[PDB]
Amino acid sequence: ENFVPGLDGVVAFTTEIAEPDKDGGALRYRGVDIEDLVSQRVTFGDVWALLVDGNFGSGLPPAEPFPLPIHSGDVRVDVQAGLAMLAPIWGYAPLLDIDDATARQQLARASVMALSYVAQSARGIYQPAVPQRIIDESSTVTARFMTRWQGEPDPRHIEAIDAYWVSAAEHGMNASTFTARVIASTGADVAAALSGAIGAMSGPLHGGAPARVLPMLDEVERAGDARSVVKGILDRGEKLMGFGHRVYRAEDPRARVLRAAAERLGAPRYEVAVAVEQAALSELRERRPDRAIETNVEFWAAVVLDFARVPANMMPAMFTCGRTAGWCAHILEQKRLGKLVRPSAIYVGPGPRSPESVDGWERVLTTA
Amino acid sequence: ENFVPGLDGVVAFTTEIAEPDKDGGALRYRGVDIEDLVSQRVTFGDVWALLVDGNFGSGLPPAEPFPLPIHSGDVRVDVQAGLAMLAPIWGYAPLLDIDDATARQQLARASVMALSYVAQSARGIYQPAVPQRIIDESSTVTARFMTRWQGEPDPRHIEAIDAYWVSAAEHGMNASTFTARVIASTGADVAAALSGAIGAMSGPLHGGAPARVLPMLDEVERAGDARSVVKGILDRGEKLMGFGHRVYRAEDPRARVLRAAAERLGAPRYEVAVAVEQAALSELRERRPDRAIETNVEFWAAVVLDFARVPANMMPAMFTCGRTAGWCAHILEQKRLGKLVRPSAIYVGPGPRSPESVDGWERVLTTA
Repeated sequence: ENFVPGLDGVVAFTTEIAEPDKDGGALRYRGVDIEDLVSQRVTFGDVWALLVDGNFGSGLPPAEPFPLPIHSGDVRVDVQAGLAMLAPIWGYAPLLDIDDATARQQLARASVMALSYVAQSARGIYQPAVPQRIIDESSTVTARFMTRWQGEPDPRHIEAIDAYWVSAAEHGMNASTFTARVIASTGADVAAALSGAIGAMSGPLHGGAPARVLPMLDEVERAGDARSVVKGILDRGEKLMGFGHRVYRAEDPRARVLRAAAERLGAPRYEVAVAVEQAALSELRERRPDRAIETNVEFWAAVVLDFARVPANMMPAMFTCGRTAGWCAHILEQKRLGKLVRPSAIYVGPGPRSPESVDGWERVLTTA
Repeated sequence: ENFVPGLDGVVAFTTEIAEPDKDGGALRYRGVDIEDLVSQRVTFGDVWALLVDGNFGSGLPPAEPFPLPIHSGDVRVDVQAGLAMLAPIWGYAPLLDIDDATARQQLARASVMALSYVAQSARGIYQPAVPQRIIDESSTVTARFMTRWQGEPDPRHIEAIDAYWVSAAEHGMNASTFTARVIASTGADVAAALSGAIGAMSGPLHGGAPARVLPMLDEVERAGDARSVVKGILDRGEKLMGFGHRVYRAEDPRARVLRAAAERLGAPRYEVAVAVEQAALSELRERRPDRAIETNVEFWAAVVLDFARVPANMMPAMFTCGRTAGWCAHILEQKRLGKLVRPSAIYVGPGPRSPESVDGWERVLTTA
């Protein structure tokens, strides 16, 4: 009794990093609203520094040249493995043996190299790399990532990614952030903790499937037939991509800034995407008025990411790129805390028995 | 108030896998004492199957040929990265999309390939690989590991590893086991969860340093001068390697079976190691009789591992090899549970402010 498996609602830490007000419909990084950051066009490197350091003192340095050595065919796997291999070649010591400033420099160096590995993996092995002198023509971390990936970077496409990365940078104690904090609490080096957090984010229960709303949006060709299409999908017993039970008590403020960014940047799908949003919401609240139904953040993430020419198989990696900022801030906070996380379990399995009583002992005898 | 950071003493799961009785000085895998397993010479592959399945039905299959592709200079890094890259090439789906029997087959295939990667990495790149036809002359997982690593396998050295691996296979909800369960609870593939657990085990707070007791044991050349040496180390203000506050209410039963195994196998250091054990214990209980002082399991682990010709830099990887059995059983149990672990945090950071109030806004202005 008094037991719900899964630590649901158990307080494990106190953080000073970010506060997601579920009741007030707000998300603030160190007290600053994400809407202020996105509208005022603050780039990812500065939001990374604000979350990790607590102010706008010193941003994010550019990535050094380092051709990706892993080509597994899965962008996630490439960066999970390539990050772990940074510790030997760069001489990363365990967190126990370094001071706070050294951990911050190591976290910044590994974060920006993750973005470089993602861009190289997405560009693919069947293409020559983009020369370093062209990459160096840009001055922001986000612009260099786009140049390294696509060659010529469309400036309006870069602003879409900076909007998306800033709104996905940090969102509390998600499972992949919890994993990074657990690995860091054992004293391991920063690369081992980042690498494990990527493994957690790879799980399909980490969020939504932005790529799945694009085929629906492709069926609707004008704002007028948005109601008719939503009629058909709901009548065929299928599900509506991008809508469900509310996560925030009203709406996710992250869906707000992504939609506003799509309008401000003049994304072609905006007109049709707004029409599908109101069509889907009017229907779902009509067929089942008992549930609080809202637009999920995955819906407007698909519009912003697709407008920036990000393919479907690459959309999960673009979320991981942004979340490195939250991961690094929690790793640095876990280091200063200095307390190993170590929960408990309760045994309910079989009582004491002899090996001969177990089924299969005969095989152990015949073989051994 | 009512808050101790780190989930200390919080119950997160109920397991049927193993019960470490801290008060009774016992460790049982599915109800079977580890002393019965070690003395009756039950090999690692069968203990792996007992922990994962719950009986001696079907053991562990041999590893397929697969030259290690990672050569980072750190055995841990090689296996952490090489495990994650198994998912694309072998077509591992997420845990959500497969049934229980398929996850068990995937876990067995990845476990035995971890052991093969450890053996290849330890043997090193400056040596030609051991032919597959020689490896196939052995019939157990533990013997093949030793053949792949050292060429000729000493049978008494193989029994030392089977004794050590069985006693290190599983020990409750350690941080690296907790990490594997958290990654698995997101629905990720089994290779991603094993890879992250290795990152947690790499942290120096995961256990002891077996390699550190060997230099002390090398100073003592006969049983007689063990008291004199322990006198010197304690008088120079240094620490005694392998002894400290008790973990089990009496002694770790794992230290029991390791010491008994060292005696039964006739390890040359046994005579001197027993003499140092009683010398160190008699002193520590004499200088501070207020503390319950016991022999740590790292002490007899060093004797067993060194007797099997395992170098110091390789001793951490030999612990990870054994713990794969506990990792796989908890991953399979977490899958059947079907509940994402997702704890909570409490914000205590700065309240709502405007971006211009933050220190460093001026830099953001001059640059942007």
